[PDB]
Amino acid sequence: PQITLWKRPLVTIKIGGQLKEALLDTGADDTVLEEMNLPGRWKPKMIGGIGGFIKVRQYDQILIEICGHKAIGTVLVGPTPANIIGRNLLTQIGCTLNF
Amino acid sequence: PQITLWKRPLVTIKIGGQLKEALLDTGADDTVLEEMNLPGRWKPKMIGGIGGFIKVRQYDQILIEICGHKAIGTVLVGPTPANIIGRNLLTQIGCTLNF
Repeated sequence: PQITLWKRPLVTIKIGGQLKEALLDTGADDTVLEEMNLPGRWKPKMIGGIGGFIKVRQYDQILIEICGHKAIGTVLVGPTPANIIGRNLLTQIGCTLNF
Repeated sequence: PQITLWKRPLVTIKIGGQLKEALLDTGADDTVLEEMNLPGRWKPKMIGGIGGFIKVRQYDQILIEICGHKAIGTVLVGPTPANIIGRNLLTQIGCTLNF
């Protein structure tokens, strides 16, 4: 639905059968989740931002329910402080910015 | 107005009399701009994210026009890869998320 931004935009997500809290982030190209165990094969790949680069594992065709809406895409797993839902997934659930 | 997220949400901003490109980021609590010169006094303060922490300078009561909408608030200046418009300012222009 609609979400103001006075507080961190946190939502409930279901992935790999577990429930977690994730941040809807328009400033992230990709989706990166904390340490957890996922399906098939993966590859290295690195992501950057404020400070330095961190190593992540890339998983494709991963199902994920955000705030109750179905979606399938690429998910990254590495040493991140928080769960980040990027634009790759924010598009599937038709998430847009408005002002 | 409305903005999809298939591409990085970039907008035109006017601050300190100069024109710059900035990213509207719902995943950022604060607003951090690249190296530039601003008004009054400032203080250290540090911000974190993916990788490591970076040093920034804090400036308050700074005017800033985003996509053409007026706003005044705190702006950070440091070694950042991009210009980031955080929730402190995204609220003033009434920016919300929708899906």
